Amino acid sequence: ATASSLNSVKDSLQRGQSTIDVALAAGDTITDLLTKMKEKALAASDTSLNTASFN
Amino acid sequence: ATASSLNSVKDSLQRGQSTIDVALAAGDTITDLLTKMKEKALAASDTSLNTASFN
Repeated sequence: ATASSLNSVKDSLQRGQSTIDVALAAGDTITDLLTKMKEKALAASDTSLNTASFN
Repeated sequence: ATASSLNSVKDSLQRGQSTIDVALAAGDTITDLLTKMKEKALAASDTSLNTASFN
């Protein structure tokens, strides 16, 4: 009964790994977007741009 | 007469053996359903399941 009981534990573990995989797949996009936002704020910090490039 | 009386005793013992056999034949099914019920309770305990899987 214990040996047959372990299959649900294995299923829950694979389900948790799949959920973490989806989380990392979203985190890749979130990280590249944060990097592009840092690049935009860094370029915008400069005072040599005119108003149009700032907007 | 005492020797002849024992045939009824053997009949009662065989009757009890048959009744216990029927009880064990039902207990096989009862234990199997109990094991599957334990597996369902294990799967239901997980917090990562959606409402339809729990239902």
